[PDB]
Parts: sequence; C-alpha cells; structure tokens
Amino acid sequence: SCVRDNSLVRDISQMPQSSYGIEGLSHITVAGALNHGMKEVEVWLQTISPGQRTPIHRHSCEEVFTVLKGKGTLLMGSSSLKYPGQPQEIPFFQNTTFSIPVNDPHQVWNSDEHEDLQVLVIISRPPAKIFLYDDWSMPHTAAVLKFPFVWDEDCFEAAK
Amino acid sequence: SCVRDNSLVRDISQMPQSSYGIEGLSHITVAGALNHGMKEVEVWLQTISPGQRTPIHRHSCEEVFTVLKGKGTLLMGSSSLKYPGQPQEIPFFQNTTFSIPVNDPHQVWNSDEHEDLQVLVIISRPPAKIFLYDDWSMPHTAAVLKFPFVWDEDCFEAAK
Ligand SMILES: *[C@@H]1O[C@H](CO)[C@@H](O[C@@H]2O[C@H](CO)[C@@H](O[C@@H]3O[C@H](CO[C@H]4O[C@H](CO[C@H]5O[C@H](CO)[C@@H](O)[C@H](O)[C@@H]5O)[C@@H](O)[C@H](O[C@@H]5O[C@H](CO)[C@@H](O)[C@H](O)[C@@H]5O)[C@@H]4O)[C@@H](O)[C@H](O)[C@@H]3O)[C@H](O)[C@H]2NC(C)=O)[C@H](O)[C@H]1NC(C)=O
Ligand SMILES: *[C@@H]1O[C@H](CO)[C@@H](O[C@@H]2O[C@H](CO)[C@@H](O[C@@H]3O[C@H](CO[C@H]4O[C@H](CO[C@H]5O[C@H](CO)[C@@H](O)[C@H](O)[C@@H]5O)[C@@H](O)[C@H](O[C@H]5O[C@H](CO)[C@@H](O)[C@H](O)[C@@H]5O)[C@@H]4O)[C@@H](O)[C@H](O)[C@@H]3O)[C@H](O)[C@H]2NC(C)=O)[C@H](O)[C@H]1NC(C)=O
Ligand SMILES: O=C(O)Cc1cccc2ccccc12
Ligand SMILES: O=C(O)Cc1cccc2ccccc12
Ligand SMILES: [Zn+2]
Ligand SMILES: [Zn+2]
Repeated sequence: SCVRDNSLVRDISQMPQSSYGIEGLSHITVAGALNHGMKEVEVWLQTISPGQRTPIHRHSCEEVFTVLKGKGTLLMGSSSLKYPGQPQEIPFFQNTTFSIPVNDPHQVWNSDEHEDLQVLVIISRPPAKIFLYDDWSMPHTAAVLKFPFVWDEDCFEAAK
Repeated sequence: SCVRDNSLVRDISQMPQSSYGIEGLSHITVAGALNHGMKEVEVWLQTISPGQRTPIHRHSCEEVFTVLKGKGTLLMGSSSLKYPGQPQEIPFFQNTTFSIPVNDPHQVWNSDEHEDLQVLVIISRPPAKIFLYDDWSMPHTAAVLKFPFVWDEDCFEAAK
C-alpha cells in the first residue's frame, strides 16, 4: 500500500511495516519524500535478522546509520577505480554510527548469530536512487538502477 | 575544544557531550559538517531535562526529530504573520516523529516532570543557521542569527 500522511506529529508504531519481499527485513519509512512530503532528508527504521545482508549497492547521496540494537559488519568499497574492489570489512555494535561517502559501494551484514540488528538510516536528496552490484568486481557503469526502490514503489506509482 | 573525527565507524557514547551552557541540555553531534565533514545532512542526539525548553527559533533547512525516550510538547508559530504569535501546542511521546517546516518558528519543551526527553535530530544544509526569538511576539525581521551555534563554535574558531 502507499500510506501518505503529512501531519506534524506521527506515531512510528502505527506506520505499517513490511519486509517488501526482502527476507528477514522489517522496514518503516519514519519520514520521507513520497509518503510524507520531505524534500531534502529522509529517515528509515530497519530491522535485519541474524545472518542477513543488504545487497551490494551505491546511491548518490549522503547516508548515516545509527545502531539502536545488535551488532554487525560494514563492507565498503571505492567509487574511484572502475570497480568496487575487495572491500574494507569493519565491525560495528550497539550505539555506533557510520556515514557512507557519496557513491561508495557498500553492504551491511548482521553477522550476529542470535540477535536482530535495528538501525535508523538517514539520507539526503530523497527518494533513494539505488544502483545494485552483483559482486565486488562488477564495474560501476554496470550497476543496475532499481528506482523506485521496493519501499517507495506504491507511492511512486500514486504520484505520477 | 573542537573534536574532529575522520573515522568511518564511531562509538556515540565516546563522542563528548556537553550542555554548551544551555541548562538542562546534553548534546552530541553524531555526524556533522565541522566535526566530521558532512555536506548535505547533520545528525544530533539531544537529551532535555524535565521542565526545560529549547529557545524559540527558526532555521532555513529541513529538520526531523525522532523521540527515543520520554515525551513532551512541540510549540509551533506562524510563518505567515509578521511574528510567530501565540503557539499551537502539539503533544508528542516515545516513538513519535515530527518534521519542522522550513523556516517556521518553533520550540521543543520537556513538559514531563518525571523523565528526561531524548531525541535524534536531523538537519539539511549544515551547519545550522539558527535565528533566535526572545518571545512568540518578536517580529521575524528582529530575530537574531547566532552563527556559529554553540555546538559549532569551537570547530568554527579552530577552522581559522
Ligand atoms: C548512546 O550513548 C549516548 C551517549 O552516552 C547515550 O545518551 C546519553 O545517556 C545518558 C544516560 O542516560 C544521559 O545522561 C543523562 O543526562 C540527563 C540530561 O542532562 C542535563 O541536565 C542535567 C539535569 O539538570 C538540571 O539540574 C542541574 C543540577 O542538577 C542544573 O545544573 C541544570 O541547569 C538543570 O536545571 C544536568 O546535570 C546536566 O549537566 C551538566 O552535564 C553536562 C554533561 O552532560 C556538562 O556539559 C555540564 O557542565 C554539567 O556537568 C545536563 O545539562 C540527566 O538529566 C540525567 O540524569 C543523566 O545525566 C545523556 O544525557 C545522554 N546523551 C545524549 C546526548 O542524549 C545513549 O543513551 C546511548 N544509547 C543507546 C541506544 O545505547
Ligand atoms: C518503535 O516502533 C517500531 C515499530 O513498531 C518498533 O520496531 C519494531 O520492533 C518490533 C519488536 O521488537 C520488531 O519485530 C521484530 O521483527 C523481527 C525481524 O523481522 C523480520 O524478520 C523475521 C525473521 O526472519 C527470518 O526468519 C523467517 C522465519 O521465521 C524467514 O521466513 C525469513 O526468511 C528469515 O530467515 C521475519 O519473520 C519477518 O517477517 C514477517 O513480518 C514482516 C513485517 O515485519 C512481514 O512483512 C512479513 O511478510 C512477515 O509476516 C521480517 O522479515 C522478528 O524477527 C522479531 O520476531 C520481531 O517480530 C520490528 O522489526 C521493529 N520494526 C522495525 C521497522 O524495525 C520499535 O522497537 C519501537 N521502539 C520503541 C523505542 O519503542
Ligand atoms: O541504504 C542502505 O544501505 C540500506 C539498504 C539499501 C538497499 C537495500 C536494503 C535492503 C535491506 C536493508 C537495507 C537496505
Ligand atoms: O529545535 C532544534 O533545532 C534543536 C535546538 C535548537 C536550538 C537550541 C536548542 C537547545 C537545546 C536543545 C535543542 C535545541
Ligand atoms: Zn546504502
Ligand atoms: Zn529547530
């Protein structure tokens, strides 16, 4: 569904959450472009189950994560050579933050075997324009744009 | 002193908090322009003590709040009158979100007597350009710009 709501105070617990077909994910856009009218920043609340990973991807915007619960590993590559290259792998834990430089290819993995990972994610220039890589050797020109992304599809179609 | 941190993954409990001379405030810039190099978004973590309030102010950027703990009241003024005017009082509670229209005058109040209010705040176009009002009756044209703001003064002076 597309749930639009521009009032000023909104209850996060009442904004319908979904995996959008991504196994192990639970997503809520807390404040965003297509659902609420934002123009410069957008905020997501996401929970990833044990062992799950996001796809390898990039987006031409700033992006900041804050870890509410759980632990994991951040994988990041470079945006300057013709492909991402073998990534940096950096562990993170509850109450850590990390920002992804514009266009850097990255992946977030919930490497804990038992607890869910819950983060707040903030982006600039919404909505997100995510290009997907199938592995760290795929060249940057070859990444596939998936726009709108699955949590924006219903509202993107409703706004034409 | 100015604390600059060029690290990718940071522990938020080790970024130094301060009131910056604002009674009942505790602030940490989680990811920002002067402290970490951000250009498009900046993220703060703020705790306000029971009864305390931010000054009445406005800023030419988007601003989104997410309430992590506690509860309170958002006070919103007019951007169409020549002054903010008597404010609308909008209650908010744990797990709510609110976005402040660009340039609207507002104040956040911890109207709870029992527990601290903690919020994650996101702004666009950092660092903040905050104009202060002495009361809801002050004309928009008389509001005073305080730049750099108190949590940016040390790095702004160090930058020279
Ligand atoms: C991730 O890590 C984060 C960082 O560690 C965590 O957030 C922090 O959580 C702390 C633990 O709960 C939390 O500590 C509480 O701070 C509040 C809020 O504080 C201020 O006001 C206090 C109370 O005030 C009044 O009385 C005073 C005398 O009693 C008067 O002086 C005053 O004017 C007023 O009327 C003040 O005592 C306090 O003041 C000072 O403290 C500053 C340091 O904060 C100094 O700069 C200053 O000189 C002086 O020492 C504050 O201004 C308290 O009310 C409460 O009892 C705890 O101290 C802290 O605030 C949180 N930080 C932020 C930025 O939010 C977070 O929880 C972690 N999250 C996860 C998921 O793990
Ligand atoms: C502020 O409000 C927030 C919103 O209410 C709240 O955050 C919510 O908190 C709840 C409670 O803790 C969380 O619920 C937890 O969700 C996790 C993770 O869920 C996802 O993964 C599970 C497990 O997946 C895998 O295992 C299954 C087998 O069981 C496989 O099929 C699968 O492939 C994987 O291997 C999965 O079952 C979930 O899927 C279902 O649910 C989604 C909806 O989320 C449907 O769309 C889907 O079709 C299906 O029914 C999902 O993919 C779960 O494991 C836990 O058991 C528990 O349910 C929410 O995740 C969380 N929401 C967000 C967005 O983070 C805040 O906590 C609250 N905060 C405060 C301060 O109060
Ligand atoms: O922008 C990010 O890194 C978040 C993110 C981007 C793309 C796909 C995702 C799937 C599941 C969870 C998060 C995801
Ligand atoms: O509404 C805001 O921009 C945050 C904010 C702006 C100005 C002063 C403040 C004092 C204490 C806590 C937050 C404050
Ligand atoms: Zn990303
Ligand atoms: Zn403000």
